[PDB]
Amino acid sequence: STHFDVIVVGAGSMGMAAGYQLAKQGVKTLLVDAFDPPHTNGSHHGDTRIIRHAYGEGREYVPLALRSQELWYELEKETHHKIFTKTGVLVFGPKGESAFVAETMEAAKEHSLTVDLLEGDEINKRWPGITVPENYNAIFEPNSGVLFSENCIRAYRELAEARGAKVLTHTRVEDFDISPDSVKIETANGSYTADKLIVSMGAWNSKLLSKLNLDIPLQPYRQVVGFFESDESKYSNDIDFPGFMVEVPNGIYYGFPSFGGCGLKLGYHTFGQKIDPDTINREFGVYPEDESNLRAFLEEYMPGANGELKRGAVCMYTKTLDEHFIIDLHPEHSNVVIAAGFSGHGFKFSSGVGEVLSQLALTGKTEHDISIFSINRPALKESLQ
Ligand SMILES: *Cc1cc2c(cc1C)nc1c(=O)[nH]c(=O)nc-1n2C[C@H](O)[C@H](O)[C@H](O)COP(=O)(O)OP(=O)(O)OC[C@H]1O[C@@H](n2cnc3c(N)ncnc32)[C@H](O)[C@@H]1O
Ligand SMILES: O=C(O)c1ccco1
Ligand SMILES: O=C(O)c1ccco1
Ligand SMILES: [Cl-]
Repeated sequence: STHFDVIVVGAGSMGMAAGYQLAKQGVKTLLVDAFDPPHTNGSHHGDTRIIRHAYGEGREYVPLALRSQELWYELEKETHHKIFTKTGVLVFGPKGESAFVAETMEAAKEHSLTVDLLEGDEINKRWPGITVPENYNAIFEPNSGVLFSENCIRAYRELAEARGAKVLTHTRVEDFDISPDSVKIETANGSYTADKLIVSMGAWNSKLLSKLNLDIPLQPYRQVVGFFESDESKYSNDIDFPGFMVEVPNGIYYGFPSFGGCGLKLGYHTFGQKIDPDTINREFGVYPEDESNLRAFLEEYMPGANGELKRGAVCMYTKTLDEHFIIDLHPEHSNVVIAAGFSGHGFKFSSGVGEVLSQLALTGKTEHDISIFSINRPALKESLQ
């Protein structure tokens, strides 16, 4: 018997940030999650996430990255949980052979971002522990870094709840009923109604958006990361080893310096198993490539960070065909907002996306330029049932 102003379905990276933005404004909000965020069944665990500003996926993401960075610094001031460490982010690849490195460089120039350009042995000399061929070049962004993602979600949740937001946990939304003047969700624990709906179900958007009459190609991928015993005199955040995202002939890899001796963390970005979020095997090591694809990179490029595997994690990316996000109103329902398809690179923007989703839910518009995330764009291949 409790109506809400806004209901957020999926209180993860995007939904919890939206919940915080709504609650801060006195908007009566209900967030419903299938688990209890932060958790290890979605796309936000594994402890850390890179935030970059010079953006290799496209210079058009820069304003949102800069606003998100500002919001993360604000969050750091509002909570006792650790939010951000300014490790800097190193991007490298073979000279003239990486579109990712080239666009990162162009984005930095176009937006006057502070970066260092170096190549070959200059890279190996600046950061003991990295061994790249002499024909590699790099761009280092000193002022970007690493986010503690589970801490971010935990902090937004605590702040939102303190302002009155309600979070209904361990409750899966199974269906939606949308009318011109209201929205309704159905769950085994009861049905709830509101004036507006934000849908941010992560990998499950690939299975449940059909309940909103949407047909959009979305593919969930199983993406693992491993933490390795490393030479702390080289790979520790305390000696300024950077976060990194790099392109080599067989793909893109990313990693993090060892924090408090946890070991260097590495992931392989361009390969993952196609999976379903309800049947994915979340145990690290069940496929031999989980660990072998990581050591193939380490033994060649960061040889002193290739010791015993200390910890592994299994997480999911949800890709669109063009690998750009979907942030927009439902084409048939202005009272429904969709946040989907973050394609393995959305966490850094979650603070800014929370702001955008709040604006879309409350006003049907946003001050942010989100045209490239349109649900009606040709490359997405969206349609109705
Ligand atoms: C997995 C991964 C992702 C990743 C990364 C490394 C790995 C291994 N590294 C990144 C990085 O360094 N920098 C960055 O910017 N992004 C990086 N990513 C991607 C990023 O983590 C994802 O893009 C982001 O987390 C996506 O957020 P989203 O909010 O879409 O997904 P979520 O956090 O999983 O939250 C979804 C929530 O919805 C709930 N849910 C699902 N179904 C239901 C139903 N039916 N009812 C209610 N709730 C539902 C989930 O339980 C979850 O909490
Ligand atoms: O394989 C993919 O990456 C995919 C399929 C549909 C959307 O993305
Ligand atoms: O910055 C990103 O988007 C990232 C780093 C590692 C994986 O994704
Ligand atoms: Cl994703």
